Amino acid sequence: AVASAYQRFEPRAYLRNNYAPPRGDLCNPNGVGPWKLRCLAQTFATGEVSGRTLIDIGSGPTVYQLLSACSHFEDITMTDFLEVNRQELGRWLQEEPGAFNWSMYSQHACLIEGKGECWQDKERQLRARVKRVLPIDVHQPQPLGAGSPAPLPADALVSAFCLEAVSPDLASFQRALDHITTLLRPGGHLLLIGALEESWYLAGEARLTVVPVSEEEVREALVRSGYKVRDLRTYIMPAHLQTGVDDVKGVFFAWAQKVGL
Ligand SMILES: Nc1ncnc2c1ncn2[C@@H]1O[C@H](CSCC[C@H](N)C(=O)O)[C@@H](O)[C@H]1O
Ligand SMILES: Clc1ccc2c(c1Cl)CNCCC2
Repeated sequence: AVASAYQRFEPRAYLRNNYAPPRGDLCNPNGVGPWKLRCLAQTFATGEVSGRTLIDIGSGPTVYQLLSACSHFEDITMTDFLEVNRQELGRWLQEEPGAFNWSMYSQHACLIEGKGECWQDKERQLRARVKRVLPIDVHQPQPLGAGSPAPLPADALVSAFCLEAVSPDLASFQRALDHITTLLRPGGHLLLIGALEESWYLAGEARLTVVPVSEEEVREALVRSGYKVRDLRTYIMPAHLQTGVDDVKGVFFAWAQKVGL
């Protein structure tokens, strides 16, 4: 019942604790930012993750997870439990007042994708291909929605730092993976990112309990959920990026594919 803890969840403080210097300074290439962006880039660049519809589970108030993704899917669905986040996403989608500045990220995305595109173009392609920001709950068998405006089955899935942060144990985690997995077509791809062996992280007045997980657990889970792991990489949190906003030890990136058998 973590749900009660997220109610105090402050998006502005969250973003600040994870997407501002030092973690949000994409200048140094040995950072979390460059790494996550690079994993995403390299994956889609293989051109094996392609389709029409794509869904991002547990978007929170961030967009970086779709900068490279938007290029390959015309219909995109952002999601998240807290409306405060859904609202925060909007301010950025609609270029509204005081939205969060994702420039540094957009630029580094264009830098890495090396397609020569400028960030405004990419940011515009994202805002364009993002259709709706739908409320979601990974704990429901039919993940938030009985008859959602979201095209199902989505041709692809993307989740960053969600599962481990809304599940109290490795069990709910599996159940949570199973759940969202139902939205993914039988050959669809899943790009999952998460915290490795972390157990808590601040976000303003709120204090979230998370499930410390390992690469092998994450793997076994993807498998035990019906996926065929294609790539599973792990970033180890450097010292300078270990502030007091959480206790993450490292970060994982998984390119999973729903077995078509
Ligand atoms: N039951 C639930 N189902 C889905 N998302 C949930 C949830 N409970 C909380 N969340 C959302 O899970 C997110 C974890 S934070 C990760 C945010 C974003 N992906 C970025 O990469 O950082 C929060 O935005 C929180 O609101
Ligand atoms: Cl870089 C980066 C980005 C997002 C998140 C973390 C890290 Cl380490 C881990 N701390 C908890 C919030 C999720």
